[PDB]
Amino acid sequence: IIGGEFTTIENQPWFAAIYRRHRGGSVTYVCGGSLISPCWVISATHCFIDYPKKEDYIVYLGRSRLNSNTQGEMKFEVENLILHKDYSADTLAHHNDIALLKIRSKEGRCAQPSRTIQTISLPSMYNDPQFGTSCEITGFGKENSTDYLYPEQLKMTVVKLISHRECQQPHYYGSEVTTKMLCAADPQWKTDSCQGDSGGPLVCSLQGRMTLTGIVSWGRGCALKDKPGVYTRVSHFLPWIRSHTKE
Ligand SMILES: CC(C)Oc1cccc(NC(=O)c2cc(Cl)c(OCCN)c(Cl)c2)c1
Repeated sequence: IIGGEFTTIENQPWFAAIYRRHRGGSVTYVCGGSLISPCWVISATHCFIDYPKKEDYIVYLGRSRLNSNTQGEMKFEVENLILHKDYSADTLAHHNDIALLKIRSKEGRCAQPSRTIQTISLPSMYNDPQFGTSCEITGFGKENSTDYLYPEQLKMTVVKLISHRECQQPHYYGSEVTTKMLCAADPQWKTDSCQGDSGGPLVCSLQGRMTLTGIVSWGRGCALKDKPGVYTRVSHFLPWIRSHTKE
C-alpha cells in the first residue's frame, strides 16, 4: 500500500496473510486474502498459478505483522487450493483473477471467530457500490514502487471506485479493463495498492454492511496518474464461489 496508514488486524479482522514454504525451510510472504467463512479464504489466482501445490502454503488469520507473531493469531494449512480454470494474464490485465483456499489447522479445524478473526460478507449479484464510493484496501504490499521489501506492519488505505467508462478511457486502460473488473484510485494519485497487496480485499460499506467488493488484482505501477488499481469484481463470481465452496 502506497500512502495510507499502518493498521492492526482488529481493524481488518477478515484479512488473511498468505505465505509459501521453500525447500530449505524459508517462508516468504505471497499475497493477502479475505476470510469469507470459517473454512474459506478468497484470494487471486495469479498469486498461486506458478506454484499450484497446496502443501506449500501457510495461511495466518489474526495477524498484524509480517514476520512476527500477533496475540490471538491462528495458523492454517491449505486443505484445498482452487484456482479459476479460466485465469489468464495479458500484458497488463489479469482475467478471472480469483481463487479459494480451504483452510484447516493442524488439528483439522476451520477458523474460530474472535475479536481479531471475523468473516467479511460477500456482495450480492450485480449490486456494487456506485462510482465515487469510498472503499478500503488492506495489505502488506510495497509502500513505494522502488522498495524491494514489504512493510513489517499491516497497512490500509481508502480509495474511490472509478466508473467502467472512465477506466476504459485511452489514457487509463482502454479496452484492457473489462466489466468483470473494478477500478479504484485516489483522485490525487497519492495512495494505491502495490506489489504484495494482490489477493487482499477491497471492502465497501454497502447498505450498512462491510462487503468484499473486490480483490486486489493488477494495475500499471503504483499510484501513477491515470492508472487506477484494478480489482476482480467479486459480485460477478458468485456462481463460481458458490459452486466451489461445496463438495
Ligand atoms: C504473486 C507472485 C507469486 O507472482 C505474481 C505473478 C503475476 C503478477 C503479480 N502481480 C504483482 O506483482 C503486482 C504488482 C503490482 Cl505493482 C501491483 O499493483 C498494481 C496496482 N497499483 C499489483 Cl496489484 C500486483 C505477481
